[PDB]
Amino acid sequence: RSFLRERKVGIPQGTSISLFLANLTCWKLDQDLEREGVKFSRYADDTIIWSQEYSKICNAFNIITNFSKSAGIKINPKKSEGISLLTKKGLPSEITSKNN
Amino acid sequence: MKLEQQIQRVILEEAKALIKDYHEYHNRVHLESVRNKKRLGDSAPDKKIHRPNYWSFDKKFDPFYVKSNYKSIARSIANKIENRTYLPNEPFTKDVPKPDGGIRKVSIYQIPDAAISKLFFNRLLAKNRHRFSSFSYAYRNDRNVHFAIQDISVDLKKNERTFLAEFDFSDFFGSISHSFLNEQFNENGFYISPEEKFIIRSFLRERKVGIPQGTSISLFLANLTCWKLDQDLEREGVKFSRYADDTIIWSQEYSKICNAFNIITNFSKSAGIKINPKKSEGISLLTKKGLPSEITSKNNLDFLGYTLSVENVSIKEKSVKKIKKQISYILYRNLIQPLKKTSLAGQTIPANDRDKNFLIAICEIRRYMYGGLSKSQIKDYLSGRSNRLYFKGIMSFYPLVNDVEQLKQLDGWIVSVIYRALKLRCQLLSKWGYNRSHNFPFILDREDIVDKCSKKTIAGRKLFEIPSFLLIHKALQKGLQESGIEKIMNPQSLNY
Amino acid sequence: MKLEQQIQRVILEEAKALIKDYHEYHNRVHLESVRNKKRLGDSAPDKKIHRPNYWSFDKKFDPFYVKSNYKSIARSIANKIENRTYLPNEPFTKDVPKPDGGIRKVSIYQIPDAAISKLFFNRLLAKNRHRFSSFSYAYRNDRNVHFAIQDISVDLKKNERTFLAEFDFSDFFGSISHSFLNEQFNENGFYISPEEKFIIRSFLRERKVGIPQGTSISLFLANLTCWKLDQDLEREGVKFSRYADDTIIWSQEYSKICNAFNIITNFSKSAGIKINPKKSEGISLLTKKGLPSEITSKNNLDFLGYTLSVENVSIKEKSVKKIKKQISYILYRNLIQPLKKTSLAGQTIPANDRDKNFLIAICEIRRYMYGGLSKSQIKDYLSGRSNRLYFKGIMSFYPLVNDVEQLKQLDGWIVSVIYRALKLRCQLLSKWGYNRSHNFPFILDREDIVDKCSKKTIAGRKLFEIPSFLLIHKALQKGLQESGIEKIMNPQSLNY
RNA sequence: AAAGCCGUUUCAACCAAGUGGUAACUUACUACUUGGGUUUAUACCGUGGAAAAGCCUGGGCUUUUUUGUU
RNA sequence: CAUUCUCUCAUAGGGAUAACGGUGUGGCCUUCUACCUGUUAUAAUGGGUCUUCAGUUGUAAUUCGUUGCAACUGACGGGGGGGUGGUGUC
DNA sequence: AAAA
DNA sequence: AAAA
DNA sequence: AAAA
Ligand SMILES: Nc1ncnc2c1ncn2[C@H]1C[C@H](O)[C@@H](COP(=O)(O)OP(=O)(O)OP(=O)(O)O)O1
Ligand SMILES: Nc1ncnc2c1ncn2[C@H]1C[C@H](O)[C@@H](COP(=O)(O)OP(=O)(O)OP(=O)(O)O)O1
Ligand SMILES: [Mg+2]
Ligand SMILES: [Mg+2]
Ligand SMILES: [Mg+2]
Repeated sequence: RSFLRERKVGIPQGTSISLFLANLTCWKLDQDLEREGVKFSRYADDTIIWSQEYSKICNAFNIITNFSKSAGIKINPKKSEGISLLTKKGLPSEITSKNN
Repeated sequence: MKLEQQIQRVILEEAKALIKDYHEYHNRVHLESVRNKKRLGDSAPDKKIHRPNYWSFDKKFDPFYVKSNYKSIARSIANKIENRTYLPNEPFTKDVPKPDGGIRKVSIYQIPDAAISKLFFNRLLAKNRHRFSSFSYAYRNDRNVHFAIQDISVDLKKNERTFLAEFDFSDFFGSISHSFLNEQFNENGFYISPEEKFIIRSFLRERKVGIPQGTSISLFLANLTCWKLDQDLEREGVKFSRYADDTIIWSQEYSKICNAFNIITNFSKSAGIKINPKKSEGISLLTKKGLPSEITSKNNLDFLGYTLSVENVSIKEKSVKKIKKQISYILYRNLIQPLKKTSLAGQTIPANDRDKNFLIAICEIRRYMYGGLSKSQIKDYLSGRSNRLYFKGIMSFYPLVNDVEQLKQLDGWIVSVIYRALKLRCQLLSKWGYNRSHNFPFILDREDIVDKCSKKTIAGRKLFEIPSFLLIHKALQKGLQESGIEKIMNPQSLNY
Repeated sequence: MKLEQQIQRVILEEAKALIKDYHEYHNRVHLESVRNKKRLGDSAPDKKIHRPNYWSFDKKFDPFYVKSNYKSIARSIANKIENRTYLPNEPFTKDVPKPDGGIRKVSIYQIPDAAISKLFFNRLLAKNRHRFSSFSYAYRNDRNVHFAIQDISVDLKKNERTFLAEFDFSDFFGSISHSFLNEQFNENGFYISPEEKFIIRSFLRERKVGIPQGTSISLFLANLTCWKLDQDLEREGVKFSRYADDTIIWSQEYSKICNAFNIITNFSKSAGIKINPKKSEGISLLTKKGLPSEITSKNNLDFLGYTLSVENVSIKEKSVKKIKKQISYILYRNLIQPLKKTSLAGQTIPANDRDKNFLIAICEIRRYMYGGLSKSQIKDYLSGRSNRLYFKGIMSFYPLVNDVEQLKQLDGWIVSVIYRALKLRCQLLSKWGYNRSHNFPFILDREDIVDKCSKKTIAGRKLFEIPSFLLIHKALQKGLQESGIEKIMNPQSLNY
């Protein structure tokens, strides 16, 4: 609480305690994603979720949206690439597709 | 006799309402003719009273004849109904313009038959509306289009990504299979007495498929037809909002929306009302303004005069064009059109910085948009200084619009169009031999029109203030928070 | 001022209603005292008029005092409300009996505060009922218990195997967190004006957790509290019907019902209203009478006076016991109880085959269940010979009962109990020195009671016919067909 | 051989097809009383009045009856 | 073929009737409202001012949800075509 | 072994 | 058509 | 609180 006193929102940048605070902040999101059955890998704000089912990935999108509304951390549409479909090099795809 | 008294009352009320409407029509036609002569001068056309054509087709169409002998008509109708021999007379069908879909067939039933249909529709709705889905907002005394728009807006604002599905039935009223309807009478715990059932079958006897267009009983039949569809959609867990044939379905899951598509297809195959491929947009994905989408995406959708997005509710673009057309035509009619005639005889030429035509145009715009409310009254209501404010204008038909930016653009458009129309009026006056560029209404720049027009005062009132959408929108929001959609649009009576 | 006039009207109407109720009370007490003296003779107790105790607690409790000066009270209330200093006076809380769960605390607010609560509840319900789920049937002017029972009955009859989940909230009114309530005011598109919000907070100021018991604003707050739960249950696709705390959830899938359980648990954790494991029956499986079940099974469910099975709707067993208690007590009071006194002075001993006490008992029984309708009137209505029939009896509280077998058993019980009570009356008369076994009411066998009683005629009317549940049930079914349940059970929109 | 079914006789106010046990109760216990207005006679809550009585004081209090109530 | 009244064989047919219905403006009552300024014995009449929203500041209550008050800050009338200038970048 |  |  |  002492390290958060100067500001009224957000955690300080460039100090160690903020790392633990960031890890602790995204615990409910991690639990929800795990219990959805999707595989994911979060590194600070950068998050990648991949599953074999479209419904699971849509639910993951909804879960991240709910978590953002709960914690007040909106997602920038620029850096966030949305939902895609990772196929092989020449496999036809029915929705937006990327090979890597 | 209980039935005969009811029929007498209904027929008399309907005939008296039609007579009052006709008297209002011809009185306002005379008043507008007087104003037109004061406007167009010697070129004004003569007053022309039109009685509706179908009044000559049959006497029972005439409200005056029905009011003449309504006891006899009601007595005969009751006698025929209780003999199970009653049959409504042939309606007058006209080709109502539907350029969007070609033509549409509307029917004007005779006053006695229309009254009987209204009475039995009221009864059937009263004893069965508790079985109708809460998400069917068409032809009800407890559901409005504004409730549907509020529900859609709230649910869209809750989430960020929604799967939509919009479907319009090709010919909803004209393709209902009568076998399906007669099977639906004993389902969902519907309470239809044998008399009401006989009346319903009587109104369907002339045709072999579909329900008549323009009777009240057809509205209840349409609501009853889509009960299994409503139950299936509810049991799927999707949120929907049906208004007659126009159906919107939205859910957070793709599988639910695909199942909703299948359910609607099955219902259409069961009832014979095929969907319209051109009007139905299909399955989409309603995202925010810049969110990437994996399937066909749209940032906003249209539903009954409202363009709904994720963030805000706005007027439909076609309705905005209608508003622009009406306001611009008011300006053209009161400012430019009189000056385009061959002669200016009998017209008042603006002079001494007093253009009555400009005042008339501004007042008529305020009447169209506000409804006659001065800015002082609206500001008083907003401040809480006053507690009474009446909402009857173009805005009362869109009480739920929360798009302040669109109203700002509309206000700017109004000011700019006023300035340009005034410039054209000045040019025409100069071409007619009158220099008035230095007088009040024309010397104003676009920036100073509102500021100077607010200060201008006539008869101790500010009749020259340019009306603004934002102010009446603030009044609408406060009204909603205090009165509620119903009362707000109560005078509006959207209907349509 | 608009507010002060509204408060005046509401307070005056409430006070006048209470005064009318009191006058009816004491007039009927005097009439029943006269009848009692004609019944018990010299052993009849004297008339005792009770004014309610809390009328002495404070003058504003007294309807007469409030009616004396209601303008002043309304003026002061409006002045305090506009100053945001209004605070309702302390109610009179008593120990209403709840032996099923110990005791229940109810509160009788003062007449002005109760009137204000009723007025603001009416306003809030009017401007917000379109947001309430259609499956919340408690404390509404558009829903009642009978609509819920009809919905449940139809849905259960549609299928054969349904997964149930019955839950009750422990002290639902008295455990709602105020933080949750204050957070709910800005959700679901609720339209609550600042005056209404301030009034709501005013009625919650005395306590810290939970809403008061015995005010209309409490009913609105209870309806508003369970909106997120209703939305979640609807979006799960399950069918449910919540009345106050009583919540019946039924679905065709086990997973949906488990998710409904989890949803209710989450809502309880969010609002702090825990579920009592005693009254909550948990998740069951409603099958037919002899269908094997793999989990905990029941063949019928109880919901607010109705025992609902898959095939038919029947009166709740406890309500059947109440009916039996009332009828048997009527017979005992008018036949046996007068004869058990120490002396029979002033009592009319039956003679000449004229037992007036038997006639009085039969008439009172008919009043209890039929409401005073003769079998001739009901048969005339059934045949269609007549179109007017009023439904005010014990069966007007159960219009949707379609269990003919249960009513047949009840009719047999009525006849048998009448016969046995008559036998006991004859025995007591013999013990008192009067042999009457050969006279009209006592010489009758059980088989011949109904026939001879129907044949009996007094004053040109058949006042001796033994009332039957089946006939009034047929009348109720026809009345439901010709008029929505709403009107039939309209005078019975209360509780217990 | 039964169960069962069909009789017939007898006991009971109901709960009770029940209880360790079995009676009581309706201004009770824990939701309603006749199709709507229109006035002869009956009559109610409370307050007035007039009579009587029984107490205090030397006029007041209490209880009954009458009247308006109606 | 009174749109008025009435009769009946009563979704049709008779009778006598000159009114029947309806509109704009005005007066009366009733709501109805902040402030400032004209005229009269203190009320009419005349002319003006402001009202909203968000944030911050400080203050008073709050049953801690919030509310009130005071002061500042900010928002509060579209777009399109042509010419032209400054800024911006190699 | 963990950031400025 | 909501409480006591 | 539906007519067209
Ligand atoms: N203003 C109105 N007046 C009368 N009836 C209307 C009005 N608006 C709608 N309706 C009726 C007649 C319409 O056929 C019906 C709604 O159906 P609509 O939206 O026109 O689609 P539809 O299935 O009839 O297609 P289409 O018009 O191409 O045949 O409601
Ligand atoms: N007369 C009433 N009618 C309707 N609702 C009522 C009434 N009295 C109380 N309520 C509300 C508030 C109470 O919490 C509840 C009464 O139902 P009840 O069966 O007594 O359960 P409960 O909610 O009191 O649970 P518990 O008895 O386990 O504490 O409903
Ligand atoms: Mg369509
Ligand atoms: Mg409960
Ligand atoms: Mg027994």
